[PDB]
Amino acid sequence: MIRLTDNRPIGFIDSGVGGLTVVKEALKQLPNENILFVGDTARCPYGPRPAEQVIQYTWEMTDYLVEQGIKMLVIACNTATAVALEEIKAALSIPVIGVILPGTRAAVKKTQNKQVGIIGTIGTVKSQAYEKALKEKVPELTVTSLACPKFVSVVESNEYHSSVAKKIVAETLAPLTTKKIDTLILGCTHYPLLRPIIQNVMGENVQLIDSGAETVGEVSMLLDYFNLSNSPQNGRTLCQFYTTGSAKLFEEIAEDWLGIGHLNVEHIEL
Amino acid sequence: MIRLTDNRPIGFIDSGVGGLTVVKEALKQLPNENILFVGDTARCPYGPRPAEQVIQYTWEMTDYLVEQGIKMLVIACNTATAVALEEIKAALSIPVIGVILPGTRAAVKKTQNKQVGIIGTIGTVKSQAYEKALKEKVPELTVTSLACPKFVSVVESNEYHSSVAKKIVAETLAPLTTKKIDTLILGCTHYPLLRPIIQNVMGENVQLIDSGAETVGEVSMLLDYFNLSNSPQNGRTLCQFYTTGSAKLFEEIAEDWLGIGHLNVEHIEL
Repeated sequence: MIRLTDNRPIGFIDSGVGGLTVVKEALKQLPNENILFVGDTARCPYGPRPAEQVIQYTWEMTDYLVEQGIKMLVIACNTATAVALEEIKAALSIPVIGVILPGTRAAVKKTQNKQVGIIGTIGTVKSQAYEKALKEKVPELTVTSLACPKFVSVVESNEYHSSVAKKIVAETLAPLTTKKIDTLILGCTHYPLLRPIIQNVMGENVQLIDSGAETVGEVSMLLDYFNLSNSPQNGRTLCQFYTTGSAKLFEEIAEDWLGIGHLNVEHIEL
Repeated sequence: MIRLTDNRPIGFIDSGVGGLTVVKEALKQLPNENILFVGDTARCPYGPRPAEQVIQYTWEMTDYLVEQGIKMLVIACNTATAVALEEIKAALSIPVIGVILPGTRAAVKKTQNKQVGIIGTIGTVKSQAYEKALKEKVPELTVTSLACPKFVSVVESNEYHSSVAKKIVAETLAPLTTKKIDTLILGCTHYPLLRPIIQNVMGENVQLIDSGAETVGEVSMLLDYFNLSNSPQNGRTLCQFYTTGSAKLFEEIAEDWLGIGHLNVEHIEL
């Protein structure tokens, strides 16, 4: 019946730059939606931090984007999703999405032999978040969780296509290549930049699940569910990035990863 | 974080028996969810009826299932979705899904040449609901909407595999086979029973979109979004059907279509 046209932007918050791959996926899947992104690089990383800190910082980014006018919020980083999602979703009047369940859901659907693997930071791996989510859905799954300590470093240093990269990924993932895993979740939003190498090392038979891409898939449905879609007549007119840290290092990374035109990046304070 | 186990059933309401294909899809995609279904055959069809009537009758089925304990509602018929969805979704505290947007979303994603077709009852076709939804998303689409007057009759008479069926479908769809359509929406929940014939007549290049199946896809996501999933430990323990009409004709049809064991069907009054 009554379809509303809402041109307000969709908000994305992240501890650092990993969330840029979620934005890249949103630009592609939701060509008509406006985007606002905040990366708290001045306080990154969030992993080693206490829950209280992470929640406070996540609320500061949330409050900031809500005041900027967002109609929906995407928490684009595993750490924040894990610790702040439920509290923020319950408190806000707008839809709030995380980056753990969508990927889990996708893996459960893609797996044929029930041999599922997930890679991410040691923090993500040790939290057992993916293993728990996977098994809460299909307990017969054999889940292999592997931390990849230097992957984030490679990507953030913009060397995700270098020889150092291929060596780091090959060695790190070696033990995973011998468990008959047919589905591997990229449990860190920095990882899509290493996808080609990861795919080559895992082999063509292994299906790679991009958590961010799957999260953007859910967003698409929620836009229809909540009647919050923008119209194609309007199209995307706004894409603004905010960082609490060096706006220069950010715009540098962002333009490389998104591989598109000039990006609007602004330094802010929270 | 905190995942709740909710074994309450998912409710499905429909004017007649077409909604059984949505239930069939739910049984397959959501093996751990309990199901409650109501078919108002005693007042079917809803199409030729005024909006006031359709809304009143849809509210009676809704009220009935809510009192039976549902945690989520699926309006499995185009007519009811078209006229009552928004009012009921806004009034209830539980999630409510319809069978028009999910299929539209799926078609927009599947189409390659932007030549989209949709078949359904003359009521559905004349409402222009699918055309509007499709073009509100991608205005460059060339949408061909075709009413298939006797399809419902064939399916409800349990002759969806007969010679009469193949003749009716072949003749009815003929004009559609010459428009370079690569995606066809089955805009009537009775139609999945005719899928094999429809596919053969359209050709292997045409992608068929099952609206109900896509709707069940959205349900899967909403269960995670709203933290309403049942656990695999519980599994599906309940599947009850209610009809305001002949429980005999119903159980007869239901068992044939679902092609499974004995079904629990009960005659009720609204």
